[PDB]
Amino acid sequence: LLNDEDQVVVNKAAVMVHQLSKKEASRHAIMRSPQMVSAIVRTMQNTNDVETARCTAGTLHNLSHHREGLLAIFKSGGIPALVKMLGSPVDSVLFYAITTLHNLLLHQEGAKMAVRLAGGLQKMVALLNKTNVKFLAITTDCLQILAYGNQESKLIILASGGPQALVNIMRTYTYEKLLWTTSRVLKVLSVCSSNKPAIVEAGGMQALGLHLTDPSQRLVQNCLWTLRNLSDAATKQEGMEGLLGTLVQLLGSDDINVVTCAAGILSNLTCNNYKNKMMVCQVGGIEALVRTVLRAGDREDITEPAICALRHLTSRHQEAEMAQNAVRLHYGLPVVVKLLHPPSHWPLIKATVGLIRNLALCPANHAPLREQGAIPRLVQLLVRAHQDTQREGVRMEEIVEGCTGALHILARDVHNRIVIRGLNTIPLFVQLLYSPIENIQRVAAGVLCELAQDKEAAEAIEAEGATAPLTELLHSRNEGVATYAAAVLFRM
Repeated sequence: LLNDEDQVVVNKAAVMVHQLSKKEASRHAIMRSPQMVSAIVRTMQNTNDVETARCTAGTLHNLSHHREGLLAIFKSGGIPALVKMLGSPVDSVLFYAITTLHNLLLHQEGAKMAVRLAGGLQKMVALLNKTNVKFLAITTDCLQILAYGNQESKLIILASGGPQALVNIMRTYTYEKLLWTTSRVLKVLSVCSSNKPAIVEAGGMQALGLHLTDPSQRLVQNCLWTLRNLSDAATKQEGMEGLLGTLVQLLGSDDINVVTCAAGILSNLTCNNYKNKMMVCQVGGIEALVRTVLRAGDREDITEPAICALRHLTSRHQEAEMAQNAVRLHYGLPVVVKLLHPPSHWPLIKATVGLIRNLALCPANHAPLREQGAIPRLVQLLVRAHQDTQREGVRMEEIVEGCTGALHILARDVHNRIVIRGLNTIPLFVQLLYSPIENIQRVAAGVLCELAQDKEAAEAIEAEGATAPLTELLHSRNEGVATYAAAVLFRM
């Protein structure tokens, strides 16, 4: 338990200091001695002898194993010193430094802010181009600790080139612990509005996709969570084929969170992306999603993104018609209509109406949608939704527009038109002509247009006083509205 020093540019002292840090008895003695630790800290902070640096950081390391050795290093200003040592060309020194910092980050209170202020973030990001996986695993974990729940750190990681460096790790290594820890950093960054497009631009979605068949469930799950965040309104990407095929396979996983994430990513990636729609359909996405909805029952965390994905797949791509038939052929129509009924909540109902609208584009779906009872439920939804508007989340105006839109397509069929008219919808449709919303005006005039091809209905529409609002609508700046209004006026 003796003296505590060195002078005269000799380093042998440290080479006696480390060798007793191992001894845990003299350890507690050292780390109760704030003068000793400062010398150690100052030494390596300045010393140009590699083996001295090695000896010093090593001692600091051993002290970091205890609550007081952390405090001591913390109070001696070891943190900025340790960050400095993240520049060392001795791999052995880098390792002690990042490890000690890691221990401080895990346990020592106030270490996170201290590391950030010392410039630890920028230094750690720069170290991501190293090649030792155990070293990288420690480094990425420090970044995870520092970035979590700290937007300021996230922006600094972005500014330092974090996204590309993390993505490169995911594309390069197979060491599970490193892949997992790196994916966790990406997950934390993926909710940042600035980091997200950067990660996508770096090829992050394709890189995470590489690991979706890994035996490690924690790795797979973190990749899926991150993917779901990134895939939300991303730029169109190339090389998505493998990812898309794997996501479809994962739909049949026995793991609920895997299934949920898979459906959500598929929904995100298919929205207004006809290439992705095509590819998903080609690997049997329709059958897989229908099976997913059926298995899900009333679990709306699964049905909502799955239904959305199905809605994307049944519209506006080369194989949309096939997908429309495929939903029926894989026994999907009854469950889709069912989702219009309680206990379904509004987002699901909104999505479900949209799907039905698309399914109705296929003539072979007209009769079975009628038979399954789609029309009266759509009408009831519409009636109640309109009443609510006339009195946050899903706006009832969206339900009004959606249901009327679905009915517009369903009204292509003569028997559907009979059902629709028999439910006293004409007065409502005529009233919707007065809507402030152009899209509501359009589908309202559209369904009236379909109905007006039958002479008896045309008279009913006229009797409802539709001539006047339709005349006003001839001058709609919305061309679709004007065109439908003219068509009804003609048929009357």
